[PDB]
Amino acid sequence: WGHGKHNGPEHWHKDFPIAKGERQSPVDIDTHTAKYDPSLKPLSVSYDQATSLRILNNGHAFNVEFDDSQDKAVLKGGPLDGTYRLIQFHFHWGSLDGQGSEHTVDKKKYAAELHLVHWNTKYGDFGKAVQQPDGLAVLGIFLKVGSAKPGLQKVVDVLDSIKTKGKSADFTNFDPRGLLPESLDYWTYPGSLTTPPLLECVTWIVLKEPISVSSEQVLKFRKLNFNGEGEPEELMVDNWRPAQPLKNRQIKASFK
Ligand SMILES: [Zn+2]
Repeated sequence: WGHGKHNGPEHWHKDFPIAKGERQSPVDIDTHTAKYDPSLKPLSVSYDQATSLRILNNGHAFNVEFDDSQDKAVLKGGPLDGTYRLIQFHFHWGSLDGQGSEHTVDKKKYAAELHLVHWNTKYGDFGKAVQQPDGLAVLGIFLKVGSAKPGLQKVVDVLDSIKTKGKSADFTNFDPRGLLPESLDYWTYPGSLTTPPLLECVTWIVLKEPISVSSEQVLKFRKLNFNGEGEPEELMVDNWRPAQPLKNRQIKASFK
């Protein structure tokens, strides 16, 4: 599977039947229908001990991996029960600035969408957590083109060394706090991973406030390849999945 014309999101239902499940993601967020739920606690992000380790091109995106052998970079509160550890973050972007994000707000598409993935510690490891309705907590942040994001530059500068699928590079001492927006107001709903196996084990937390990156910054995301060092060059762009039916789910907002 992939995002191409012949193995794209439209073909996934064949290998992964859950593609047509009840709590698939992403979805379009209707700001006027989402309900304000006063009982939501504020989000608690603790990334001061976060230990980044590696960045790799897995042929679908590039992941920054963190040491999740301990409670050093966690997410808590909000609609979450328990502690979730940060294991990795990656992005989804388009071939053009008018698209790229997975989630949409009132049908508006952003240039890209950042995903910070955490798993519920009560389940021992990531592998067991993705098998639970409440095993993962993904923090979604939209990116719009404008002013450059200083804290993201360390990432774009190394993209040259993991151009092709399979490549990885040491990536230590990266502070994920630099990617967060000023505010933490969010929308939340139960969903799934946006790429196969597409398991419905995620509690989505989408931040209302997007962050700004420069045209030159997102531009370097597009110079990556889906192919391995051998195959013909296939630029890595539009690796996002289209909105899925909300079905019988409700989107909660932590603000009004
Ligand atoms: Zn993602």
